Amino acid sequence: SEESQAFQRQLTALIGYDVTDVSNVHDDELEFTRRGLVTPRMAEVASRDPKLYAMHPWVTSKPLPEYLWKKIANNCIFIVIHRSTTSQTIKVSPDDTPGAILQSFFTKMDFVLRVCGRDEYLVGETPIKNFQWVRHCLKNGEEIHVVLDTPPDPALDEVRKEEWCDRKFRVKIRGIDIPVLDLTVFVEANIQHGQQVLCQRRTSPKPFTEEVLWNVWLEFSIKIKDLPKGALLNLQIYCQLLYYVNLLLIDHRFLLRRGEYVLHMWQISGFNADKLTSATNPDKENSMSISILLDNHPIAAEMPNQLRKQLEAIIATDPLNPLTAEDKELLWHFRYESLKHPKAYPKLFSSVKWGQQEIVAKTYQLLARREVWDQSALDVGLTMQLLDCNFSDENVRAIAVQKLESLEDDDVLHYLLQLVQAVKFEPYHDSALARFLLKRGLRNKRIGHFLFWFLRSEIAQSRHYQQRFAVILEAYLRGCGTAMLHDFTQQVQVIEMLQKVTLDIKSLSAEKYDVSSQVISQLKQKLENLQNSQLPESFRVPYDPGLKAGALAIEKCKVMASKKKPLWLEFKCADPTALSNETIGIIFKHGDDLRQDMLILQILRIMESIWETESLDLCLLPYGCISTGDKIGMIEIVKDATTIAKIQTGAFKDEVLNHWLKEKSPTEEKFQAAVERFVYSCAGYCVATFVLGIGDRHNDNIMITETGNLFHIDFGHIERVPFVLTPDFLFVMGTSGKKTSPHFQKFQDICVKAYLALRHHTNLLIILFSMMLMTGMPDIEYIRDALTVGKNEEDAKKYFLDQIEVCRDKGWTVQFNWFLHLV
Ligand SMILES: COc1c(OCCCN2CCOCC2)ccc2c1N=C(NC(=O)c1cnc(N)nc1)N1CCN=C21
Repeated sequence: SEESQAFQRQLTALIGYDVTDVSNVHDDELEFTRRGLVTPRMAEVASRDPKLYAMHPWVTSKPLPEYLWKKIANNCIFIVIHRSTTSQTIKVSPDDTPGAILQSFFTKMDFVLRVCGRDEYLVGETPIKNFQWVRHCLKNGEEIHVVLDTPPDPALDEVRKEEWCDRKFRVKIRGIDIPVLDLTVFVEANIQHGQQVLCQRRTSPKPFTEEVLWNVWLEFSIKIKDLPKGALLNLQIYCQLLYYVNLLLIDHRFLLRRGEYVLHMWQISGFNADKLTSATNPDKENSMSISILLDNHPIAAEMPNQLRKQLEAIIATDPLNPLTAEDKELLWHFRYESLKHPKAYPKLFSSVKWGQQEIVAKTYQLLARREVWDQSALDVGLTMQLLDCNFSDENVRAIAVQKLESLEDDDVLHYLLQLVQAVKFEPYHDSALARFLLKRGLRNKRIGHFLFWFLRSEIAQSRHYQQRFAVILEAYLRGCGTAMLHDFTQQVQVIEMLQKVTLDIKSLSAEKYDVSSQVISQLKQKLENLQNSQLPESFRVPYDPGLKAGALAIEKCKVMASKKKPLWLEFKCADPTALSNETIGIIFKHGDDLRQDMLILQILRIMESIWETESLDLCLLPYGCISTGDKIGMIEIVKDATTIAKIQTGAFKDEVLNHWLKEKSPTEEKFQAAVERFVYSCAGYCVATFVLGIGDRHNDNIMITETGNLFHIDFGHIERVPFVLTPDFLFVMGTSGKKTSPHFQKFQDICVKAYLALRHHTNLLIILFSMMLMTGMPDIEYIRDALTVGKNEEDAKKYFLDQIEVCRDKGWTVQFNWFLHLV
């Protein structure tokens, strides 16, 4: 088809990468995958309920926390329906349906209830208490506003028609070269399974010249028949490590990899997921390469008491605790006793000799008897553990994915970023994991939307994985539907337009922080310019797809007075039934790796949900934030928010935050409401902060809302202090120096509960952390020590309370020091 090519060109624009391109490839794993993924797309496409697919209700099954019950303790809920001019209020039970609500409305005196100002719908057989919008309003003291109108046509979701032996192992190393570069140098070759080195050989070292030829067969200890699926041949270059590259020994059709390869290699920055990729370096003209030859096809009682004790001990340990040789032989010998314990599984499967066919066969036999796994309650931290870089067996990874099926869409969103990054640890482009993302994204539009940007964030920035992630995007976009394709297109254009301006603004003053409004005159011109004949009438807010944004409030846009020169932008909201005028605020910023900011924010969200599970609410404020490309993207602007900094030559007054709060609080009520929140918000930011290692912060980077909510910003690259709890904060808590106050006693009390609530999920956190570093940064011990592993709840409460007081001793000391250390 001719028009099927316009489609493929529309898909390339949206992706920012071309998936038909075979210039940087050496087999067909990508194309085979493009093709393999059709089945699962089509099936979930052919499977999803058109109506609910259009209206994408954002629903949960989790109970309501006691803290939103106390916000409505009379079995009643007020919803307000809107005609066009007129409205009418309604009184409702938290267990009503939107089905049932309407009825009482019509029967008071076909159509559907939609949130005011937002694309967001109250529909489906769910009790109104279980809608997130609703729960957002209750937490926010806000009243629900809704608008009775037509269902969105499910034709708007239409999907285009698609069309489509015992010989030891060896490798010859012919040589290396690079146009430009002198120590000595050798090639180390590694047979790798899940970070585990199975066998290793080196070359002789020879002098580093632009072309280096060895002509040497490298014989390893392993038999061909014993190489396992997912084995990487890992080629490295030392002198010590300068370059690396990887190749799959067994391919996506289970064929032993044969032949001549010339492989363009990656270089080291001056251990993380980039070191694992089977992608070759695209920059063919400047990169180091290496020439290789492969010519190696069929592939395919009781327990004593003290031992069980030792055994269970090992299972009790944390992820990061390494296993002895004895521990592994122990796990593997009573592997059937081990299988009974699903927490054991990671330890057990990293206690397998992946280097032996008979064992591996045994391990498959053992995964057949899986019934205890399959019946266990879904433990996500356990499940994630089996998808990190320590696992590279398809069958082990697949039982982890299986566990994920039972997640509802609401949980998926909590884990989506980190599940998207765990695609970096799969050995083959077509994983169970990828198909799970595909499927879930297609099943639900909210998932699909974030799925898009998560993939595009990396596709647009990582040469190590763009090709893989692109194949997967294409596969999503090819099932998401015309209305969302349209949308994604509006959104991409806008983003593209707005980076041009961000970058161009920057190079008009390198660091003369005084933003002369001569610099601000041009911003205005480029925006109006963009307006009249370029910039789409309206577009979805990427970090909050409920909102559709309209036209730039050009007067309210500025450039911020930073080291970089990020854009402060305010838009009009495109929805007419919006119940307010407040502009939608966005910061576009070149200069920070916002991928890392996404990751920290996302954990932050996980922690709330944790805390939710024990009826705590720390009023974290994890703002929207998306990496769009290389060191560039968007950040959500919180309304009525200011820097602790600005509330103050390194001089720091104590009272001024409380004064600031009282001068923004009209009633005395609202001021106490504000001090309450500040304690909660603060307590939460301090705990989370501590756990992750990002509490030593300058005042620039901590803000507070007019309404008392404190929040940290900008997770750039992170004497000392465990968190920021300065005198200004203490002042507000009505205490100073050595004495105490009820507000401080409360804050201490709240920190404690917050901390060990988190410690009830020590493994989950430890994983997400370790994954974050491997896939988000360019060591982990910190966190385990900060979570105080293996301690009774008292030891811990004591620890964290000592921490509180470290900041008390210090006080301004550190804050001061940033200034001092400027000069
Ligand atoms: C300090 O700049 C911010 C705000 O400042 C208000 C000051 C702007 N005025 C007000 C009206 O006229 C223009 C001048 C108000 C709100 C925010 C914010 N920064 C930020 N964040 C950052 O600046 C930031 C920068 N880099 C990175 N990586 N992350 C966040 N956020 C996050 C969401 N809320 C805000």
